Amino acid sequence: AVELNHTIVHATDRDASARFLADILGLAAPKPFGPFMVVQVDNDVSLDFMGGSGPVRPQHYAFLVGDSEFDEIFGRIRERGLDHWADPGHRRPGEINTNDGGRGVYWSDPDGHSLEILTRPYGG
Amino acid sequence: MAVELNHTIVHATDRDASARFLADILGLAAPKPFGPFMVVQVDNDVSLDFMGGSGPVRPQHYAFLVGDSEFDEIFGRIRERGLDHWADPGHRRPGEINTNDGGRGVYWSDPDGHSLEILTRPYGG
Ligand SMILES: [Fe+2]
Ligand SMILES: [Fe+2]
Repeated sequence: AVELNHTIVHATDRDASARFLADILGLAAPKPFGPFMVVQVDNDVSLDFMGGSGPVRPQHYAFLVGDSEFDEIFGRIRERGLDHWADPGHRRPGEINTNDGGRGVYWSDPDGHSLEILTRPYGG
Repeated sequence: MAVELNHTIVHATDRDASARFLADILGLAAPKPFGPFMVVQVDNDVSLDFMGGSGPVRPQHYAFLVGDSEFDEIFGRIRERGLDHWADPGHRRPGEINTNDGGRGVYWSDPDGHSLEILTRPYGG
């Protein structure tokens, strides 16, 4: 009976970064809550975007998506012209990985947060 | 929607001590090594990958929804370790809990200063 419920994502432009993630992932538009702009995903966790007082240090947020959703999100990445890579080290641009019997790709948010989607989880 | 948060990296100086600290206090299974990370798993299919070698860590915030009984057990372990704790994210109200959303909640800090929090009733859901 222990779940991760939310975490804060620091941003330069709080509203733009929240809209960016929700748009690319195909989620509902974010909602204001306290000082945050909240992006909700399906396993009962939300990402609370907060505006930046200081240097934004990039974090890593990876999402398990359906096979069809993978194609749609990948299409939006190319549609916006976002650089992307097969690997967390960004040594293989313009490729996807096929780790763990699934498919996965990495890209960056407006502040350089490392974003990643995958279709089959490690282990599970 | 078919979109879930699957994992995120938790930066630490001492990867293993930070991982053991979170799993022990939260009452989770012992962490597992995965590449350079020590992974802590929670029940809604998200894993927290702790990585070592981050100098001064930039504090992040991780809040956990727990059952009513688990709240008492996790709060009991916080008190038993003698950890400072607060009702509010601003750490202005020490040694008390909040009752946000009709529930119960408390804040504390991990070995590197990450803002940790448990709550029993979420807004909306
Ligand atoms: Fe990842
Ligand atoms: Fe919180």
